[PDB]
Amino acid sequence: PLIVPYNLPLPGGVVPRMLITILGTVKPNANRIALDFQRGNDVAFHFNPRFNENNRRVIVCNTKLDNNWGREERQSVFPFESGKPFKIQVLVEPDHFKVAVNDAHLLQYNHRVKKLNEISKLGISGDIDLTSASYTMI
Ligand SMILES: CO[C@@H]1[C@@H](n2cc(-c3cc(F)c(F)c(F)c3)nn2)[C@@H](O)[C@@H](CO)O[C@H]1S[C@@H]1COC[C@H](n2cc(-c3cncnc3)nn2)[C@H]1O
Ligand SMILES: [Cl-]
Ligand SMILES: [Cl-]
Ligand SMILES: [Cl-]
Ligand SMILES: [Cl-]
Ligand SMILES: [Mg+2]
Repeated sequence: PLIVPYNLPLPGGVVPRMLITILGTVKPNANRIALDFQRGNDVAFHFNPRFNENNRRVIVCNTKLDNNWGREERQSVFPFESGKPFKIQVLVEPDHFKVAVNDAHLLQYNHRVKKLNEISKLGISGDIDLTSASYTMI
């Protein structure tokens, strides 16, 4: 039981081999969820499950620079279910973020923002009950 939207500080930003783990439960009749890895006002990595975009479930990922969204990267593999407990793991790798949901690889997102050590906050928003948000090095 964390309040959403939630901000998780990432002290000194991110680095390869840093693992961020988000645990929560999707609300019944969910519409949207977002994780925003921020570099100040920029969004280095936005990870955004949409439960009803034109009656399809899709994951949208993108980057926001100087208040402008870039080119979306879309994934129709959709591992979330309304009402169910989930685990999102975001592993920072040298060239990409790697995302696994419920221990199954979902997607990678190549780094657009290159100053990894300035990506110093993770925002968590949308239609979830949030249980925990933490990080470790592996
Ligand atoms: C509603 O605005 C979103 C942005 N967004 C989401 C949130 C958000 C905030 C929260 F508090 C949340 F809890 C939360 F989950 C999400 N805040 N900003 C962000 O997700 C951004 C990422 O690019 O998208 C915009 S909507 C963007 C607008 O312009 C057209 C884009 N469009 C449509 C299609 C297309 C392609 N193929 C098939 N069908 C439709 N393709 N592109 C569309 O996706
Ligand atoms: Cl959205
Ligand atoms: Cl659903
Ligand atoms: Cl940068
Ligand atoms: Cl930041
Ligand atoms: Mg590569």
